[PDB]
Amino acid sequence: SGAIYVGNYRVVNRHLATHNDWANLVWEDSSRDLLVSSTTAQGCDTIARCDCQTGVYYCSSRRKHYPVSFSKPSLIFVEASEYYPARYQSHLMLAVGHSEPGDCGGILRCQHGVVGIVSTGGNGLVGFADVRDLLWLDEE
Ligand SMILES: Cn1cc2c(CC(=O)N3CC[C@H](C(N)=O)C3)cccc2n1
Ligand SMILES: [Zn+2]
Repeated sequence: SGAIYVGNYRVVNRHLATHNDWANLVWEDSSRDLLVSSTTAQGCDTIARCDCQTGVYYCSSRRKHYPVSFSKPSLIFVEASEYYPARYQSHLMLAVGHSEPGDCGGILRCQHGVVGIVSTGGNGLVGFADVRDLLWLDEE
C-alpha cells in the first residue's frame, strides 16, 4: 500500500483505489495502473521533473529502502494477476530488486523528488509506474 500526496492530489495504484478515490476522480489510466483523486488537505510531496535512472525505493515486505538503477518508462508485458488479465503496461520502469504484491504503492525517489510508485514485480525484478510526465500534478 501507499500513495503520493502532491498539492490537492492523491496518486495511488489504480487496482488499490478506494470508493472515495473513484467518487473524487481527477484522472485514471488502466494501462498505467494509476489513479489520481482530489483531496481537501494539501500534500507535501514534490514530483521529480528529470530523466534520473538511479534512486531509492521503499520495500514494505523487507521494511527497507533499497538504492537501485532502473530503466526508462516503456511499454512492458505484465503477467495476469487477480487485478488485471495479461496485458502491456505503459510508462513502466524496471529494476533488479525484491518485491511482493503488497509492496505496490512504495515510493521510488531520486534527488529531485518522487519518480513513481511500485506497481509490478516477480522473479527478482520490480516495476514502478512513472509519474514524472504528469506535469499538471504541480498546478491547479
Ligand atoms: C510489486 N509486485 C507486484 C507483483 C506481482 C503482480 C501483482 O500482484 N500485480 C497486481 C497488479 C499489478 C499490475 N500493475 O499489473 C501486478 C506478482 C508477484 C510479485 C509482485 N511484486
Ligand atoms: Zn531526478
